[PDB]
Amino acid sequence: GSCKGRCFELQEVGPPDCRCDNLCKSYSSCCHDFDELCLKTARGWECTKDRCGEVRNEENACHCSEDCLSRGDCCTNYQVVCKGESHWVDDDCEEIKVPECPAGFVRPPLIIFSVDGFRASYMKKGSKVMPNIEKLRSCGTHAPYMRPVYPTKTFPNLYTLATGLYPESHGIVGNSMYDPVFDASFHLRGREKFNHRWWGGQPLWITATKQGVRAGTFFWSVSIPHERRILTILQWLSLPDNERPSVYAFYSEQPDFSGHKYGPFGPEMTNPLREIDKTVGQLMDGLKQLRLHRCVNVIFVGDHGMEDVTCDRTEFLSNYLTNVDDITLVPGTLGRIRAKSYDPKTIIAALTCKKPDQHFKPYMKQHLPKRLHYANNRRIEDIHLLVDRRWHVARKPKCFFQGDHGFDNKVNSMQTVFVGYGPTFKYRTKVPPFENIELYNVMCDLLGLKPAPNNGTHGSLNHLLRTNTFRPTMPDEVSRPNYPGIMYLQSEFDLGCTCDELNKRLHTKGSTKERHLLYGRPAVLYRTSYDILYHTDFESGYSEIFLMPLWTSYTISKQAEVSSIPEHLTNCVRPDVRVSPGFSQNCLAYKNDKQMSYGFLFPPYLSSSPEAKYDAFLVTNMVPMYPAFKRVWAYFQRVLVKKYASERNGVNVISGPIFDYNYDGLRDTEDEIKQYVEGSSIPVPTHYYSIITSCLDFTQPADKCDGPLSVSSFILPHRPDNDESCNSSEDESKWVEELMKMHTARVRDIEHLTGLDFYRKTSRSYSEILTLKTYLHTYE
Ligand SMILES: *[C@@H]1O[C@H](CO)[C@@H](O[C@@H]2O[C@H](CO)[C@@H](O[C@@H]3O[C@H](CO[C@H]4O[C@H](CO)[C@@H](O)[C@H](O)[C@@H]4O)[C@@H](O)[C@H](O)[C@@H]3O)[C@H](O)[C@H]2NC(C)=O)[C@H](O)[C@H]1NC(C)=O
Ligand SMILES: CN(c1nc(-c2ccc(F)cc2)cs1)c1c(CCNC(=O)c2ccc3[nH]c(=O)oc3c2)nc2ccc(C3CCN(S(C)(=O)=O)CC3)nn12
Ligand SMILES: [Ca+2]
Ligand SMILES: [Zn+2]
Ligand SMILES: [Zn+2]
Repeated sequence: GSCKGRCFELQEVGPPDCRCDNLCKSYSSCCHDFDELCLKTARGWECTKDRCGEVRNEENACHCSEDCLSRGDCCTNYQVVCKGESHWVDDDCEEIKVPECPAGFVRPPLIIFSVDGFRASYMKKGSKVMPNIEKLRSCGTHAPYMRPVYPTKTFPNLYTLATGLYPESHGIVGNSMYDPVFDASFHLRGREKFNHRWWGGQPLWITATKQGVRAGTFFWSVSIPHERRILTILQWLSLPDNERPSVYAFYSEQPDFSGHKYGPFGPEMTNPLREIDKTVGQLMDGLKQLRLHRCVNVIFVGDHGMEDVTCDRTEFLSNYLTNVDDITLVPGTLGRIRAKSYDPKTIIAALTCKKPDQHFKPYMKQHLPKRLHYANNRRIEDIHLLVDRRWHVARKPKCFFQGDHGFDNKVNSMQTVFVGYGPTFKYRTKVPPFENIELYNVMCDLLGLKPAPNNGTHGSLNHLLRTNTFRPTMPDEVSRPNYPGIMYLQSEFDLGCTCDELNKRLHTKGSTKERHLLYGRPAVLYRTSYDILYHTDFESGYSEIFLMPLWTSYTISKQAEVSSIPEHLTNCVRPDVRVSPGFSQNCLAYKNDKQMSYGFLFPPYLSSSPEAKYDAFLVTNMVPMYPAFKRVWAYFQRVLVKKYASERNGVNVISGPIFDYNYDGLRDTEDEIKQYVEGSSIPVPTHYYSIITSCLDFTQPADKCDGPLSVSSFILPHRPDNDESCNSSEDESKWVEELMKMHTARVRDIEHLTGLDFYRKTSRSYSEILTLKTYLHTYE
């Protein structure tokens, strides 16, 4: 019943046996002598000239003896003080082309150094405040920042780091949660969070174990000091090959904790940060003693950022809801609302655009921006509040706290850090910002593990690594397009559409692709049947199942001209002579549908001539749109496409419908579609997307780009009102573009939602294209 020889053992035991592992305290299950033998502090964590060559005294926190290296329990500065060696930080960056490991090491180990609440902008503090972290960043591979998941809270983000999955898929949807199946709640404080039932997916430590790669315990009882956590990792690395883990995690509650008290603005954040840097230097000094500093891959990574949030900036739901004791609220930098043991429609309405200075917005979770991927889990309440940065929402009525996090993950203040350092990482390399969902695959790559299915795009971060085992390959196209000729007469069509001889070579099976499909046809990766339709100004992939385009592709040059829709073509809808009446929409559906109207994917505002404009009124270019949404879409088409073309030296636009009625972020099947236009087989999209591509080199036009591409995309909610936009009663120039920015999207998001694969034909490497597809334009 003792921890003698068992401190931070990788075994777990009992009862009636008592434990000595990293989490024995959190279960109050340690042996009588744990704190004595395992949580030692005597003589601190640094050697002194005095202690060099001491006979081992087991009561010291760490040792300065000749045997200390054999056990890996030296003070981290032992060789510096007692062998005339240099601190790691004081050594010059030297490139590590190959892993340089002690005898018996079969792979380079991975150490994940996770820091809680470490905002990206903290890195600017410099080698003055943080020399060790600055060396890792400079010598190794780093990003300017790493995007967390939503909500930007510890437990969702740390588990996303571990699994490569969105909170909705791994299950840890918040620091606080209620699961209606368990009829139980998850809390930061308590033992409940230790129950495995909450934790889905497959975290790295499990992935590694299943594939015969031993893992260190990632979790550390809060009582264990950081120096001890580092020393434990170093002792573990000192173990024989058949006991030694290949993957380790250190975790620090800082600088988060100080961020809460001080805020990210505090000049007093420097001390916390300097502590962290010290811990890093201890780790690197430690590795250097053990001859592991050119062997181990080190990842320095945060879980989220920190914002200035004071208790005076608090919205109270009681000031909006007159029935506030009928609801439970997960409060703070977000809101999640639920009935206590109640009508969500009147709740939302009562929370919508009530006050000028309203610092939150209510959403049914399916209406939240799709980039957040925050809906598909029974643990996520139907009603959600997006709270403005710097604010809080509480249920009912100086501060102790001055900082917090949890906000929308595109907010600057929420951004966090990534540094990769070691033989497998690149030397002195800066990489673009990326999302934390991508890291799991990398960590698997760094350990030679086959990753479990996750939300990362494997390959999109190959550019971080000197050597990558994984080679991404484009998916095979499943459905082939038809390329139909003019194979129907006008008189054959009876659609119910009003619209006021010519030599017919019109549906130009030529020139179009070259000027309107710049990056290849989208591959359809599901089994369906569709037709490629050509026109002077646009090309489309028309679905015969959904009776509208899956994608509409067109290029608008810098100097493109914008025209209006004439009075005589306002209600013009024309039949296509390449597609049968049966596989066409009809106007009667819309004239019968009191709520639903129609718009066009290719805009009639950007036709290249009066003649070409008639093709924009084809029934095959038509899609169901609520009047409310047409305000948005029309403004996009008439004003904003032109503006983007003007700013970016031409744009290629790929627009289309999205069906996600079950809000799983994935292309609906026909069966999952829950709304059609009245009395028709024509489905109503939940969203409309556009992918706006151009040359990164803006001195080259979009259609004549010889190099990297620039992308911006959105997934607009197809809503019957504009209640989401509080200034929607004003001119569209005052609110539409802001709505679109809120609903910015990765191409990869659109791919999940459509089952299309974009950018198949380019001059760029496929891994670069994966990077392009993972890009998110944030407007922050
Ligand atoms: C983010 O990545 C997630 C993981 O790849 C994606 O979730 C997966 O989504 C698919 C399709 O909806 C599901 O596939 C079905 O799986 C069932 C049962 O097998 C799996 O069951 C559990 C579910 O928790 C899973 O964890 C196990 O690994 C099992 O393999 C099959 O019977 C069906 O035929 C079908 O294949 C996956 O279950 C699901 N996995 C997880 C872990 O969520 C998610 O779609 C991605 N999100 C986006 C937006 O792309
Ligand atoms: C989730 N988590 C931890 N994750 C890692 C980790 C993950 C991936 C990496 F690449 C590196 C490291 C290490 S520890 C975790 C924690 C962290 C504790 N924080 C807080 O309590 C906290 C900190 C700051 C906050 N600010 C704020 O507003 O709220 C804050 C909260 N604690 C625990 C406890 C238990 C677990 C479980 C994970 C799942 N396993 S399982 C079933 O897979 O074996 C069980 C343990 N987990 N955890
Ligand atoms: Ca779906
Ligand atoms: Zn955190
Ligand atoms: Zn915090």
